[PDB]
Amino acid sequence: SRPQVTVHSLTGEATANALPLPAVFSAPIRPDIVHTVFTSVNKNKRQAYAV
RNA sequence: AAACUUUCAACAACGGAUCUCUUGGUUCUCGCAUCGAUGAAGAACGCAGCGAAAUGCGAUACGUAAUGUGAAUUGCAGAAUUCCGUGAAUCAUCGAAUCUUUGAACGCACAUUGCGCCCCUUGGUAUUCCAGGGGGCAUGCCUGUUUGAGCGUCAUU
Repeated sequence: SRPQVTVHSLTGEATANALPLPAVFSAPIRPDIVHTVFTSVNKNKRQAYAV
């Protein structure tokens, strides 16, 4: 089990309700993968140009 | 030493690089089907108060009518407009018009702005003729229509 996260209201006040961490926040933070995937994905929304 | 030649610097010249811009181009994607014998695409001759191209237009000639907008156009000159409205405008829209000479080009022609024919015709008595206005007369082929022709076939006391 994880620490747990407090949910705030629209007035910016800590409501008594708490939520468990989804365990995606316990994934490996990989800067090298994010870089080598982003560079390929940022190329996709791109048009052709030609002389 | 000056001049002269050369080098550097400053200020002028010459040239249009660099920077920045951009009513342009190129490429990709999406949608739609829309030229012409009712005479197109194209060529020519013209047309605005003052015009080169461009753009627009055809003797109704950078337009006429219609509909909307609502008060300009403006390079210059000059007109306007009752502006509480049938109405300014090189405005927008665009369905009605005109639409020169040509061009598939179509009366006959060759490269003749000639050579004509018929219909309708207002004028110069127009019965003679003369002039003006307006629409037609190409080829092939289809559906007809019509005057025919054909010992092409048959009928016929």
